[PDB]
Amino acid sequence: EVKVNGTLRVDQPGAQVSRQLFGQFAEHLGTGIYGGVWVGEESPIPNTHGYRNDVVAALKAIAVPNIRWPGGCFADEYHWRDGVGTPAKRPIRVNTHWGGVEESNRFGTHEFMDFTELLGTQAYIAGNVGDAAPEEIAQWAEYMTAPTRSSLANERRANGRDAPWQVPYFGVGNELWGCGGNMRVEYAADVFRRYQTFVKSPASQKILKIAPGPSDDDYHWTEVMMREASKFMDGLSMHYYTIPGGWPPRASSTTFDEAAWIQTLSRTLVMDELITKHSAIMDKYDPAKKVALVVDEWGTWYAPLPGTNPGFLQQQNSLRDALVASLNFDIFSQHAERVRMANIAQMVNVLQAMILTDGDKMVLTPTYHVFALYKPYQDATHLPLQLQTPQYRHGDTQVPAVHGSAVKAKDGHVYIALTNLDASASATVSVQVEGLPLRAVEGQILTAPAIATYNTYAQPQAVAPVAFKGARVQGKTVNVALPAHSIVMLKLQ
Amino acid sequence: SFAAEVKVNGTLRVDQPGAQVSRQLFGQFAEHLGTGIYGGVWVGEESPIPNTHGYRNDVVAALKAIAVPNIRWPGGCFADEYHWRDGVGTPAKRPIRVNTHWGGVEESNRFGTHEFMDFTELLGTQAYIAGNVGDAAPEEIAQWAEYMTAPTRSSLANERRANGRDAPWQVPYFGVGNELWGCGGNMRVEYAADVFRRYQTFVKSPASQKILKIAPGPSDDDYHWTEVMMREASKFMDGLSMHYYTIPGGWPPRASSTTFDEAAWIQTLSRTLVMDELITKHSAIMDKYDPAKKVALVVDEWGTWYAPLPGTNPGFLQQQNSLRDALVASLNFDIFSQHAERVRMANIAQMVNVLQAMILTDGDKMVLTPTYHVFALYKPYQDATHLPLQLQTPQYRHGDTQVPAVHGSAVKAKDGHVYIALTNLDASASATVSVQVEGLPLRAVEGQILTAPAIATYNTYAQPQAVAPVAFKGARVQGKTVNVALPAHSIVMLKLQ
Amino acid sequence: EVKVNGTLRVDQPGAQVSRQLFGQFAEHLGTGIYGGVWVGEESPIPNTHGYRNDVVAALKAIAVPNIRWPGGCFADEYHWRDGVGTPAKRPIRVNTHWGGVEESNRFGTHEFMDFTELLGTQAYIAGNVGDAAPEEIAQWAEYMTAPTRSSLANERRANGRDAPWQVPYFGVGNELWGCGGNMRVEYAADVFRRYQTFVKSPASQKILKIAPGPSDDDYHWTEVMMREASKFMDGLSMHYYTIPGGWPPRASSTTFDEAAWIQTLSRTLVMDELITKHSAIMDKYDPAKKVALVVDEWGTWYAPLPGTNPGFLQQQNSLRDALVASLNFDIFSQHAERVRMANIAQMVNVLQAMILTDGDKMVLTPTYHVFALYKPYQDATHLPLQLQTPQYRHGDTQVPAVHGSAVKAKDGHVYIALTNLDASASATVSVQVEGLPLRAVEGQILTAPAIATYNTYAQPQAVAPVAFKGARVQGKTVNVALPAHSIVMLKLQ
Repeated sequence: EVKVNGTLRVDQPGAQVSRQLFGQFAEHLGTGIYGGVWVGEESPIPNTHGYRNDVVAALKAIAVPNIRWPGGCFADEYHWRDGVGTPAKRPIRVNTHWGGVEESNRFGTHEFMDFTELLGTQAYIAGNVGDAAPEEIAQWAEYMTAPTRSSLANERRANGRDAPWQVPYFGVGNELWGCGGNMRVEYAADVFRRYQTFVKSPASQKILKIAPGPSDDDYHWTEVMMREASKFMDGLSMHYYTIPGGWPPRASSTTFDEAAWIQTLSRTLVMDELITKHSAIMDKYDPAKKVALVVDEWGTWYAPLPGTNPGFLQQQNSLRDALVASLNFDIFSQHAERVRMANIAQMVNVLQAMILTDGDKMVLTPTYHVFALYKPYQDATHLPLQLQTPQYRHGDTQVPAVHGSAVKAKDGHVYIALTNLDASASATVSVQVEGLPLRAVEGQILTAPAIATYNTYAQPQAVAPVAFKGARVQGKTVNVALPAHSIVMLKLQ
Repeated sequence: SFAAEVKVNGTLRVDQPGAQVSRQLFGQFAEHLGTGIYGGVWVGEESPIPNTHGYRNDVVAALKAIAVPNIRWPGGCFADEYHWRDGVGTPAKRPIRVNTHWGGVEESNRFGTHEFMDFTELLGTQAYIAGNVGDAAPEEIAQWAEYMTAPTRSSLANERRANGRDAPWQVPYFGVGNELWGCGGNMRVEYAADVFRRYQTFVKSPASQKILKIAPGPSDDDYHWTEVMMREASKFMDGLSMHYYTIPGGWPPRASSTTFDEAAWIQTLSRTLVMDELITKHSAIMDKYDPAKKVALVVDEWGTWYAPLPGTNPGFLQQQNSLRDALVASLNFDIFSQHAERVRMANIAQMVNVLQAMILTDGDKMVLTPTYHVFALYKPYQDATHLPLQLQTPQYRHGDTQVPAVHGSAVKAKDGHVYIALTNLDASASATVSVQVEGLPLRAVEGQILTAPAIATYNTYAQPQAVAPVAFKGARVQGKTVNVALPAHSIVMLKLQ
Repeated sequence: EVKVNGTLRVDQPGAQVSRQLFGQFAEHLGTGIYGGVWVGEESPIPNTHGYRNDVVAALKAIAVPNIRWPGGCFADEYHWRDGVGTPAKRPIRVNTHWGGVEESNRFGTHEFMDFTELLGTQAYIAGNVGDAAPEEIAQWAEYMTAPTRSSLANERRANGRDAPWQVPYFGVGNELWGCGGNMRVEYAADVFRRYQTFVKSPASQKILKIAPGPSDDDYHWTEVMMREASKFMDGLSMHYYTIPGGWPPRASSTTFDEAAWIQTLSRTLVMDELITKHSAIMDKYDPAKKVALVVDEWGTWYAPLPGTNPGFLQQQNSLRDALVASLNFDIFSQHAERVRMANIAQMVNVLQAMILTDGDKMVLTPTYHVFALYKPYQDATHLPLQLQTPQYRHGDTQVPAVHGSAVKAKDGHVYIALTNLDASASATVSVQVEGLPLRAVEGQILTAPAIATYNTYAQPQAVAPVAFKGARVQGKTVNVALPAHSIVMLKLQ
């Protein structure tokens, strides 16, 4: 009864779908670092040099491409020197944005950078422009990357790291329109131009610089930043949260009806319009697309769970959140020439997390499983997938009934992702494949019995992928019986 | 010499109570300047000048007696170059700095954060802290606020504790830059608004107290400054500062504080009255962006500025304080109280030994100025209720200058009594003032008068009460009328039963 | 065949030709400081307290009027505190612009300032605006100049200097349009206004403040800086390099034909148009001419010599460079009412140097000899000299065949400088002198047998001044037989 037709053009390959679209984001916020990543060398939670083993293994298994640290709003007040040297001598600071709680600085530059090397991931460092003078980020970059025998390099060596680390991405201010200094873009562009000057790449590696970009539909911000500074940036950040009910976040993460379901998906899909319009502005100043659009905060933002400190942003992660992730990956992959990095907010225990921990307990969220399903998209080639779908309507809201994307992976196999956004109606999908003879199709499905299903320590697999039985090939057509509220990932052979 | 007596008629509407006249209109201002801090307030624990923890006792008692509501510190121009860490920790380890604006003399930093904040607690007054925006990065004021107010066991809070203060202090007002159009960085307002927006971001209130933020506002009639600061930043400020000095003869200040004729008298009063026009016009601009009046207009520098006294360091701004200065203060209090919905803070420049001071000291000697006595007379205005007082007054004219012959204001005080202030601006003519009182049955009136035999009279160590308030016998009640025989060059404060 | 007629008006004296037009510029760059000036107390190169003796003597002999230090691009990242205190405790920094090499900071504030006193020259200090807060330059000025017992003054005393030094000129940012923070002028004007506020003169001496001005023909920069900030500056800097072939610098400093000769002189003469047009803008906002135009970078910029580190800007210095210097001195002296300071880039071993060193070897360049010839111009009086000259043409380029200038010196004598720009043709110059009875004339000539002649350690006097015998007086006329490619300086009795 819901019928979806489409075309896959394997013969019209497009741009690389960057692995950096699967970036993570670990702010010093709530238990995102302390408990979520760092437990300390003396913890009875099994750990490697203080990093909990369960989280390390889980993040390695989805091949995290980069982690942005330490913020976020925290980064615009962070002083990197507070986080180096003997732990006993590091100052206790106040985390002003996120509960006004004490920050021990036990997890600092060496602990984060060595964590990235343990995962085999890239570091995306967020520098302080709002409350520091430019010399702070200049010295931080030298400390981390200098191969010479300068005082800062020698101080890194004294602190136990002989060789430079790689710092491939460096954010030059975070949310400058808000928590980073309430700046008009005219002022922020001047500040960016100045502060970026003093972050210099040594001969031995290139540090790419990400300029502070718009929130939501702030097109004026993009216009000015690009007009004034496009020659001085390697990327421009944009931020868009999916916030059912609007700001401030009051929607339940655990308990919701179909109206809240469709509203959430409707809001998340706005990402496509935002990327389109911000990209078009970037094209006016940067037609060769040298500057990446960097979506370095996205995801859902709900009411805090009952009983939790609201400054710690703890929320559950349901099937709804899985669909949010699949729809955003689809959208990013459709804009792959310009959108070359993204970072979901946030990695562990905060906002739309991969993982929830509580002492030695750990659970993988439905969102984690979507990152796992879409692993073949990492550094794949975009393929055009054009779907002819009816709308799913509930009350005064409508969204596409089915959404999807496709790639040719580095192993040479074609993958098709499909999502059925309808809370109760299945769909029959028929995709005509051009440019590749088919014999077979294998797949996995992520769904659950109810839209509001989430994983817990006691029921860790309520939402988890299983083998999918509803895909078949006939002639040049892939036919899919796609259940309500589900995501499938199909591999053609 | 002689001038004929004048008639003034007026109406007092006790039945039309208006806005609260904030006690913060009586704010003081103690910059690190000349002997305003060193000698004027701080003598050190080992001084032979009688002192409590290094604060001279005589000044403490005098300031307590006028119920100082807040003190702004440490500037002024000094604040835009001050580094708060220079003023904390063991005194011998604090650096000696240079007071660049005010004589280029050494600043010992012996009077720093702890000494000022503990002084405010000794007086029972509020701290109005002036933060450095001009020559510091924003992290300095951010850390300063944490040091002073954090209740947690952060390193900065523990440093405050190490330096002898366990509990946080209260920091109810925080200035985010001082005179940014001038000594704070010669900024165009368009740039200052961006800088203010940025620096204010990082001054955060802990959960335990609210720190109000005062934005750097206009000098004199710089309406463009108010327009841009309000247009660009009104949502980020609790107050906007304005500055207006009374400078007879204009800048640079060359008029004598001790010796003057009637032309200089009326010129000074004419110039001081311009405050009303400035407040009116700056308020109207603020109304366009902030019609609910959430942002206070903060007059945080006002008062007279004269030539320095002969033989003094001109960078120390030492001037005498005469009957003329008393009238300047009474006229300004009248004006502020007429604008009480918007003007909710003011700070006279400056508290001890500097500009229009409350107190002058010289070693163990201390004298209370005529201006001090006006703060004392107007104490009942603190947190009082404004009452409309309309006066129909002739002009006082001398040469090509004219001012109202009589000026005044009224309140209903928290003690429940109605008070009426009247000032006769005429250097030689007495006035008969007849006030029709509505909404209050009249039984009795008493009062005090501040005057002197000559306009150019001031207080000295040798003649400490040449200008000082005494019982006033020239008010009478009849029916619904208060009749006042108001001498030339005088201020009266009347209390109705 | 080439005949030039002129008129000298000794009876119409003009403005003072400031000695500061002969300023030098010593950036921390290559071997300009380390090797070129500072060898260290432990060096076998003969030295006085670490300053090499040969360079000290040579610079004293041309009466250097001021030296600008320490940059240049280096100055916008320099932290003065790194260069004071016990040498063992000073941090090693990175010279990011000029090879990414280590900077020991052994040559710091005391070493530079005591060097200026040894030479009897003035210090022109270049302050950090780009990457520092304003408190740094404020404290630096106090450290150097405070006569009080402030902590900064006491620290100078502890470091071995009891009395203040004189700091007569202070640059408030360097190249803010580029290496100093990539600032548009509207932002730079706001930054200058703010930072200059906090550089204060003590009662005991006046510190003049130089505002960051235009590169080349950036008239918009001059317009905005003067419109917004002329009341806060004692001088406005301008920069103009003579770069044959254009940016990036690829022309040989050693080997060139007549086309490259005339192209270089044509490019250097553009200085006159730039000064004219920048001066006219300054006149609109500063009609009294209170603000000096300060040419604090000029000179030739060539390809780096073979085998050298390209970040050290090492080039040779030929007869062509001598004529560049004489033409620039002529031009500056014609604009002496407004142009009151200039600094050639750079003093030793860098760009159009006075001196080249290599270990204990030292050579004086052709450019040095032009500074020597023009010594009588120091604090002289400008005299109007009108020359009617044919053009020198080679291919599609033309320049005046002869160029010159004249002064009445403080020694009471009139001096006339003439340059023959032609690579091969001599000129006959006839100057009618008004307002001075003529008795005799003598002079010196700087030339060489070939245009591409330069000085080396093996041939240190290939280009050096000798007595000139080709001037004679007849009636009221000075007649000069002026050789091809030559500079003469004539002294009238």
